[PDB]
Amino acid sequence: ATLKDKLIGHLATSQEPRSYNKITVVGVGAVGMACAISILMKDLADEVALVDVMEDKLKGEMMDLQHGSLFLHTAKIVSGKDYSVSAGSKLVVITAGARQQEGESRLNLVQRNVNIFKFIIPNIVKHSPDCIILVVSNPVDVLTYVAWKLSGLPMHRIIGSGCNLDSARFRYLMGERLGVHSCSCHGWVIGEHGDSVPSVWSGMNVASIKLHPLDGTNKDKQDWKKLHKDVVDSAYEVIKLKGYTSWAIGLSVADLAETIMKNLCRVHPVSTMVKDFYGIKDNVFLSLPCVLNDHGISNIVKMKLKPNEEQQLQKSATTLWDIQKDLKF
Amino acid sequence: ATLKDKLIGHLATSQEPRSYNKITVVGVGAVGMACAISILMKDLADEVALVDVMEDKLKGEMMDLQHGSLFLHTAKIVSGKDYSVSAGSKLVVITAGARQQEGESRLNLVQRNVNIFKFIIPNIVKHSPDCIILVVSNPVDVLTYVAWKLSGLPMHRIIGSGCNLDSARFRYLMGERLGVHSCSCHGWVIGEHGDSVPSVWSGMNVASIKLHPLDGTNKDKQDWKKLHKDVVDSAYEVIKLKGYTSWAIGLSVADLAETIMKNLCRVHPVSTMVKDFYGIKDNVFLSLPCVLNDHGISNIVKMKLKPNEEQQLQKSATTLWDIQKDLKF
Amino acid sequence: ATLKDKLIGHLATSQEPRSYNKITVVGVGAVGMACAISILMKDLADEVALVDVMEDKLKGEMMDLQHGSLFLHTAKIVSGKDYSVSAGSKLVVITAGARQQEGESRLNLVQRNVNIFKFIIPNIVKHSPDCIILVVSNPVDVLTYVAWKLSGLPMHRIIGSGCNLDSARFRYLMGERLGVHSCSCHGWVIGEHGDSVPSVWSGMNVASIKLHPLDGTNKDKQDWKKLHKDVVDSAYEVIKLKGYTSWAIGLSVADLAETIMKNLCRVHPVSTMVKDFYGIKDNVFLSLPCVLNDHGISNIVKMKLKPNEEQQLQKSATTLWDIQKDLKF
Amino acid sequence: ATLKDKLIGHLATSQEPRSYNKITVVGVGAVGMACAISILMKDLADEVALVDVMEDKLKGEMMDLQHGSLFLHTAKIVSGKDYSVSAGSKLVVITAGARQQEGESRLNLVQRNVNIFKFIIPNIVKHSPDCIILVVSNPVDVLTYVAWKLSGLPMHRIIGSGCNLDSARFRYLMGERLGVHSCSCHGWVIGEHGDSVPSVWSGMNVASIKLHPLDGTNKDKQDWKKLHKDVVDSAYEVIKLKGYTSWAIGLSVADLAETIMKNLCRVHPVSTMVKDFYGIKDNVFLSLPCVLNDHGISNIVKMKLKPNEEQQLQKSATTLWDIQKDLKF
Repeated sequence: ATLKDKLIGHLATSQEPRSYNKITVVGVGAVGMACAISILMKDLADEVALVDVMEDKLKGEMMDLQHGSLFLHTAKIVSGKDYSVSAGSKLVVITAGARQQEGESRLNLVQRNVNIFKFIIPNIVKHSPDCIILVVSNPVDVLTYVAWKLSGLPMHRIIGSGCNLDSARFRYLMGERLGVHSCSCHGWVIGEHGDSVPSVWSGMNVASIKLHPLDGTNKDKQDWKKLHKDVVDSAYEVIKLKGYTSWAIGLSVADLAETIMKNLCRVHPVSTMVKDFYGIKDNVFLSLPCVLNDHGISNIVKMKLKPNEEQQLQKSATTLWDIQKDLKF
Repeated sequence: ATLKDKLIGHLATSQEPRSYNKITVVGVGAVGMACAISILMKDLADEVALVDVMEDKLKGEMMDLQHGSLFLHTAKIVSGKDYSVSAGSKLVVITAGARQQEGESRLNLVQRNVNIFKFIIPNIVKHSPDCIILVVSNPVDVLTYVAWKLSGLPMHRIIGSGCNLDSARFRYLMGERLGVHSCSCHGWVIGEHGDSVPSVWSGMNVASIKLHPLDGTNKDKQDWKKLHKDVVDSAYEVIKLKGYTSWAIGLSVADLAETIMKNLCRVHPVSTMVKDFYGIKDNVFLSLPCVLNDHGISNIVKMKLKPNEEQQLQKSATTLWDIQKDLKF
Repeated sequence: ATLKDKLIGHLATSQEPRSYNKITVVGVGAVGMACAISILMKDLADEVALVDVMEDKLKGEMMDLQHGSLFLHTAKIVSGKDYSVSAGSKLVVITAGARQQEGESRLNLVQRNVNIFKFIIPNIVKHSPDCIILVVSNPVDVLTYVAWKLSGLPMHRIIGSGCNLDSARFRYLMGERLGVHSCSCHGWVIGEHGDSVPSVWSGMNVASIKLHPLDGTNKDKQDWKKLHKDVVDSAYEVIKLKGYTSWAIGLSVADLAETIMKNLCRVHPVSTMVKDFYGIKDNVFLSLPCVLNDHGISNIVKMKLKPNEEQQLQKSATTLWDIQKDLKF
Repeated sequence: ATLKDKLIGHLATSQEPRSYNKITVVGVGAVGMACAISILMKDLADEVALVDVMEDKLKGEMMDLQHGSLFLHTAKIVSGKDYSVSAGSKLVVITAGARQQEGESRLNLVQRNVNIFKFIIPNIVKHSPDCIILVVSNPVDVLTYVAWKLSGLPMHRIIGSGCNLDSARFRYLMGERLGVHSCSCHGWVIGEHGDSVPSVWSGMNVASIKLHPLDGTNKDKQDWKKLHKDVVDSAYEVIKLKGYTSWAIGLSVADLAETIMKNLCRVHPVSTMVKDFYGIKDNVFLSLPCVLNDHGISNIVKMKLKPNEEQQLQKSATTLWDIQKDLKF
């Protein structure tokens, strides 16, 4: 004598409710909502759980998203302040962090994040024993290490956003300059995400044709080098203009989630453990071209760098290991 | 002796550059960026031009989006303060408006928008003679009329967001209550978008089964009516929580753009000219189920409303026509 | 000293290879290859295994498909004569059957299929303990029962193609006649798939508007009834013309696989156990609007049929139960 | 007093029906139906017209496809024996040809096709003044030239399937051998489609890493060369097995149609006019990496081939120009 009872019947047999391609997003900031609507519009997960400390914002973010249910293909969207809401995720994207202050040292900024992360990550793993973690949070190479360390996960289930977006930018900028789509242009920015990102000049090509062999070359002087500077700059440009970044980043991450979720074995410049790779001896994460599948990092693509390059590589590893003087102040 | 010249050759024959499924978005606010990334993730247009008065924000919004080029299928993204940037669009989405103030009258709020719109819309049509306009801006029924009036477009090329999102919400809320996806549940909120939205109780169904016939009925008393109140409420809920709305709205609009762009002849509850429909005698826009194709509104779905219902319909038309005392103060 | 060894390195940690959204197709005929390329183009499974007895055809079908790898998003395609190739599937689509001969009785045609199925289905379940089965094979209602019976699966994990495609056809034909897309038109053909399919005249509508109330009505005389006859006819038309059916069927099935795989709770007219539903007392499968999720049939949509209708319903159940005099000749 | 009249009303203003992203397929064989369902499942056109001489087969092919309307996003599917049905297409895919007989000379096989094509292509262009033509028909390089010649189209609006699928195969086979997805592996088969296809050993790479530099090299002896032989062989393998090819080819072509239709400027190894490119002096079509947009071939990617390679290139051009002794017998 309920509408529901009058209109929906039952087979004699049934099985407890279920989610198998669950994904969780931590942080409902600009990066987090951006990451979350790109996964949803991509139909990568049969469940998306949203987790932040900001009650109100979380709930409202959650609702905005549910109201659009009709337009999507993800059955269940949820949000929680509590981590148990994330219980049973395939993949976790972390986008929560502090942003670096007036007179803040990279050491002190990294410490602040360690103390937030101590509360996030341990709870993630306990609710999600079989998850893979994807760290977007900047500084990414150090926050990746931290996440690694705080969780207790096999190193292959710990991935850093790293240098994917930067490469996506480089490829864009080649493309504009060359007149071909960004996806026909191929170049790789690897190493330590940011100012200290190495641009593999010698891997740049179109159709299989090496720019380097054609332009007479190029690395040292006659405007092309520029292409790397506003890859890193044009990024501050954005902020100076809009007051934050979200869109390209979110998309970048759905790109990663599709590979992983669809078990593709697609090659991405992501932040990995590069220990005893290119003469690096300690526990440092930086970008290298990795194959990804559903269990995280399946393999590494061994570039053949110049010394010039691997030298630079090593200077990041040192500089990062140095910071790794963490656990308090 | 240019890399570009060394690497890209030419056929003897070629034809001036081209965009045919161009879409333009006005306003790079929360609604506008939301509308813009849903169209892009949907691959509805071979060009997206972004237009706002806020230089900085526009440029940076534009860039964020371009950097993600690799991840999309839209060849050209652009932004301009100038309207000529929008030159040649199939569809224009307007999301620019004033938000209603302390002690603001719906009359005075509508006037403020008339004076902004005087600068937007006339320029749109001159640059885009064959466009269709889609108004998202609230109050939508009145802003639709204004856009109609300011442009000089056939009435069928002027559409209002109207009551689509509200219906999408109603359908969601049925769904949660019934245990079926929002897309198997069917109900329609029509009329004047907002508090004065009519819920067609008698069209509600699942598989073809009318709830009304089953629940003994329902319209007047025993909790179901609720379903309409937090459809309109849960909307303020969102704002009170997040401080704005974007996500469900953007998705809502891509839903509309796909129909139009793909010439589908899909039925949507959108804001149209309802003049001499349901005994309405003047130049008022409200929601009715419309068929859409690439030329805007192809037809109207003639509901069979009760008087109770059409009465309510008429009270909006009156109330709106009343406001239509526009052009200044 | 292998290219592979020179170019691909390893993290110290890794985990055995994996497929989680595996789907298997039995039969590489017109229906089977059609079903198989629609799932692939839909990105519903991270593995598709193809199974037939015809070695050659299987292998070549398999290869055609792999060669297109670059164009898809399914990581692993395989084929086997052996059933162990299907080991670990979420969903199994069966499209293998005999086609009915000169002077063949529905009884004798159903028997022939029982003897083929004895070899297929038992092996499916042993390799795939947690699969759901989807029977496309005609006669579908009886072959569904057989599959049910031969496997030992909970009744909810046994689905019949049933009346989905027929409904899809009815909706098409309404649409052409009405001028609206087939997805805005809503009508339901249920019951026993084929000549004996009941068209729920009274659920037909557009936007929520019941044709029945508008056309003065219609069920008995003034050309509309036709709409049901060439729904069933236009189907023989096809064969008489092309020599088989594949395209609409395959698409129909991907529609079903998406619901199930994405856990949607979407309502489909599929062949289910209708025992003690509409006064049916025995173990007969026919179509009813079902909600589907990842565990097969989650619920039934209780239509409110007329006697005229449920009578017809009962005449199928009888006629089918009669055939169910199976196990040999 | 028509249901249609009782239920669908009108705005006072409207505009004649319309298709803007129209695509036409010639030939409803295995290649043609394969090409046609991949475009449809891809949502590349708001209209698909199907053209063959075989009445029955055409009609039935057409119907199969329409019945699935509900499952797609293309508004209008049509078929005609007459070419006016194709009136107004953006793109035309030709898949009609003769298949080469017992004791048939490539000269005589090419002549047979010239006489079929005389009836197809001239009519295409008259109904579709602004179309681009895409030839799938084998021998592709010669049939492309013929289509070029019979139509009177700018050379950039005449494209040959060429060497795309072959490259897609090579990439697959690298991938299986390397353990990375076919889309992270990059190699190019260019030149004259088939046995005489040149494999650019020196452009092969993963992430930007040249296999050639790593394997010590490879071109001449130690099993890798194989990779090219069963690229061309494994193709006969398929036929010997299945009795034809369709699937990988169709997908291949949707890949091309997406680029063109979405104006991407994506680089494809397609059959173009290579006249005075690599010391070729006459009117011969072969594969080169081309940028494509909506007007056909926008540019050519100038590889830097070895003589060994360009020599081979020239031997095709000669051999093809030789055949070009066409117009009768």
